[PDB]
Amino acid sequence: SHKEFTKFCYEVYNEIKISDKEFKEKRAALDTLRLCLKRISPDAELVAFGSLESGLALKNSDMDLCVLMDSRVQSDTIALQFYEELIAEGFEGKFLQRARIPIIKLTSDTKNGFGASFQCDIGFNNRLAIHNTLLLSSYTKLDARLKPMVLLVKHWAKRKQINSPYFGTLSSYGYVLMVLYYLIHVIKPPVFPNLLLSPLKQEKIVDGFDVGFDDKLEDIPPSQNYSSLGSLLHGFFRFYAYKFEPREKVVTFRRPDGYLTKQEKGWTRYILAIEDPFEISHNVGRTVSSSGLYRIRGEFMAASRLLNSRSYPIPYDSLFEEA
Ligand SMILES: Nc1nc2c(ncn2[C@@H]2O[C@H](COP(=O)(O)OP(=O)(O)OP(=O)(O)O)[C@@H](O)[C@H]2O)c(=O)[nH]1
Ligand SMILES: [Mg+2]
Repeated sequence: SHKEFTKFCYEVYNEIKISDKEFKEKRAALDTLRLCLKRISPDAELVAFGSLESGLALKNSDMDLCVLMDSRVQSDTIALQFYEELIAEGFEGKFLQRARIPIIKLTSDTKNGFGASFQCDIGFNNRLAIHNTLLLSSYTKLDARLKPMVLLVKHWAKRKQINSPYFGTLSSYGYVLMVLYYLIHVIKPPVFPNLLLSPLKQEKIVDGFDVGFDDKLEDIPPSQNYSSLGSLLHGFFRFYAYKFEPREKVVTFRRPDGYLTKQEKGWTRYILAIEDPFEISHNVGRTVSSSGLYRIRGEFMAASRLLNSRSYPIPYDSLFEEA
């Protein structure tokens, strides 16, 4: 069945998704930050990537921006100028540089009225993140069930304290890939095809990596999987609870059958292995510790048990209760 659970899922979905109102304030915030960039560099562009761009944002969403420019112009100099304009415009934040990568972290806004806790990260020529976001955007457009599924999983993972990359668990991006991987390579019939392995896929190389995938989305047949949202979620919790073998396997988008061992990859951290679809050298689950993985797995199991439970009524609410 899953009829009541599905109904419940859409109810929570409508409560947790970014309201149209907040979306518009974030968009106005973007226009403001672009005006400040025009004052410093007329030829640079400021693009949004990540969850706001792909439509996978919860309420109180952070903003992820990227500055594009001529590669022959050094990003640290324009970054510092952009930072000084932002301070002068009444934004508060930090300017930092890990290795050769400059980053601005905006933490507040004191004048333009976008919040006392306005959070916004700004990178420089982070072209790979843009492409990651193009991929997720295209899937989101491809099946309407992806968006609610992702948000519910994100919301679940926050409530269970298993969404902390700094404390031994997994990033939200990591959970998006686990979902997508399930929808492409596990569920039968598949919900989505692998756009990177499409025969129609055209190679496009950016910063050393191949970011090509099939984006002629209107030519793709709709899914032959008719599962309800509730059923997809249960399938997803079931798979990572009982079927997926984190000790030996890699979540991957580069194999026709989704099979990849850690040994082929040389991934002896790699407690949990998720191969970024484009940046294949990057293990998205590298933040996941031993105890972190134990808790992630246990929560997957507990979510399965709950949806499989025989005691009626099933306390669906306890899926989003704090651990
Ligand atoms: N977190 C994360 N993001 C990456 C990574 N590599 C590229 N990115 C890009 O950076 C974006 C950061 O998005 P997140 O902050 O993880 O997603 P989010 O919805 O804002 O996270 P929450 O607000 O906690 O729900 C992703 O959407 C990717 O496009 C990575 O290794 N980890
Ligand atoms: Mg983010």
